[PDB]
Amino acid sequence: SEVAGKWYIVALASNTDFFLAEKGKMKMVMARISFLGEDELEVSYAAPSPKGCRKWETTFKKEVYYSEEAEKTVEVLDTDYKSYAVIFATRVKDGRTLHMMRLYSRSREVSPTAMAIFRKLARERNYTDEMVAVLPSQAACSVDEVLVPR
Repeated sequence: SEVAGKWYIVALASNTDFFLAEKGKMKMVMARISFLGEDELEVSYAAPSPKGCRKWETTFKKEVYYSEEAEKTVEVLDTDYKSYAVIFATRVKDGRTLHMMRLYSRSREVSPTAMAIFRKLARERNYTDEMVAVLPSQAACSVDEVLVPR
């Protein structure tokens, strides 16, 4: 329950050439998590790009959650439900299975502890150090405020 609200995605791990070639351009992603009932959550994201701030939402349904839109499965590998979480994502895009690990943090300044667990679990899936991006902060791209109709 404590997981609602504002998070940052502060590190990534993957082995694609696309990620490998562009990880140096990547910036911290702002997220907001909102629950519907017991099994469903919607994540709202905001990330810079060379085409401008990109804003989008994904809805996941149940520590494995699934989005049919994005053909995306997410597993929570570790979390204190308060400060950080390590998420492993698997997506199917045009026949192709893509994987990425992400580190969520409540603070844009990631704790040593959280980073250490992320790097440990990354290394267990044979991500190298060249395959981990610690994302520079960005202040120009935010999730929107929520308006709740009366």
